[PDB]
Amino acid sequence: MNTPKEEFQDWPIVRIAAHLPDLIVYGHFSPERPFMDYFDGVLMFVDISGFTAMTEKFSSAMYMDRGAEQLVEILNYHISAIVEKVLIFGGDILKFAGDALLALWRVERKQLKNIITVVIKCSLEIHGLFETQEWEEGLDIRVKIGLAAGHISMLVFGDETHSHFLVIGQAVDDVRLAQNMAQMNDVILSPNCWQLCDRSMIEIESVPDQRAVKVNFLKPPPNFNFDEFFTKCTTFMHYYPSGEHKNLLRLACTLKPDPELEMSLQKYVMESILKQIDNKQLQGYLSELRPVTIVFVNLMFEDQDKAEEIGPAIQDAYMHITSVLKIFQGQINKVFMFDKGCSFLCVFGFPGEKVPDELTHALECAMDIFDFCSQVHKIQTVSIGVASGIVFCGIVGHTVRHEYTVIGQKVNLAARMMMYYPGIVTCDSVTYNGSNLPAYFFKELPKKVMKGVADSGPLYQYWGRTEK
Ligand SMILES: COc1cccc(C(=O)c2nonc2N)c1
Repeated sequence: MNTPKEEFQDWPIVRIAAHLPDLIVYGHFSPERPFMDYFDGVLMFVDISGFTAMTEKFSSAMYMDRGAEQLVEILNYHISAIVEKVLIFGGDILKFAGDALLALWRVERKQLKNIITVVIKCSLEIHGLFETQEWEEGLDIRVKIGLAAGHISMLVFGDETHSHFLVIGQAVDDVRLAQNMAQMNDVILSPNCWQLCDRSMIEIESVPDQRAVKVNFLKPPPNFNFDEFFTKCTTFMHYYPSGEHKNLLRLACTLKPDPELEMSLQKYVMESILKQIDNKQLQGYLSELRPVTIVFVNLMFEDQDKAEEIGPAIQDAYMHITSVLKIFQGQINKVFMFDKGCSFLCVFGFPGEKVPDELTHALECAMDIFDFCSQVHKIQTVSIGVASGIVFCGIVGHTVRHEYTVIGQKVNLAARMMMYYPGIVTCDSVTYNGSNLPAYFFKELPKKVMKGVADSGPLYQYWGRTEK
């Protein structure tokens, strides 16, 4: 008999798995919401703000009507190469945002030392991709890498139809802190990472007024062979593609249909993405430069360093946020958590869900969320930034590992507003002027110099309907 080869690998469940890390795809969790788990690992945070700051050049008349299509293509060309490096070095890409990606090497405590060496090597090869790279006089095509290691907590929250996850705790805080100390082409180790690493492998230098360190060189011992060392390390990597599947970037490419598993995985993915995965919408429909309103919610916790406390609080906030967003087809695009603020990137006017009075509604929703979350047990401070304008939307990453992402000056502004004006609902000039609302509903704010924002315009507090 004949033996036709090639297993079919293009099932809906595989296409869904592209939008999720192995932490979720291979997770098998209890139904309780919230769900918490605890483990150890090495984290890599790759600052990609250098080439995602491109959103400005692609809004120009020079791109004719194809700014969004050109932007997604060039971003994915560069980001795909970073993803391949992380995946071949055995990492799990957790999440993408406009300005970063976060990757995880989950391992037993005894193996943290050797895995740090692997992740340092990966980081240096990432930098190597961008050595002679630019556009239109501008080698702003470089990255900044922060590494951390130690205890990691995972939180899964949601309802019967939607799920979200976060990694939290000190190593998570550390990796953000490490990456914001980095200059272009740097690899910064968190203080705990430096304490746990194989110091014989690396030459470091001090970071002024910091216990975190900069990797100058990976200079291994005389008898060292990285390839043999990496093969030993794969003993500890549960899902490293191997044997018959050594040619694949992810074991998740081999997932077979399983309705119970697919029911669980689909809850993490937006319905319009599922429509495209089901071949019920054109594959290019979601790449667009689209007017939206960003509602960026930040929740700060009473006891920030307690996972068992913050998980229920985030679940409670989430149940309210989701009910409020449903009323106006608002969507949670991302949830992120670092300086023990949990932040929800909410979007009004995504593709196929654009309501007319987007501005008035975004403000009313912001105030509703603000009032409710302010009364949630263990939530110390709620802060909400509201900004409106043209943003890039699209699926960003590699064919085998990608996520729908929103990128733009208005996303960065709403993020900055919630941090620089804590404890209140703020909005930009577009929102204020557009809203069908009387001027005494607002308070014109002092101008603050905010990181990455230049010419923010006048900013306002949404005070609400009454003096109170
Ligand atoms: C702000 O840019 C990012 C990019 C990738 C991940 C995060 C995150 O904060 C987390 N992702 O999962 N848990 C988190 N915490 C943030």
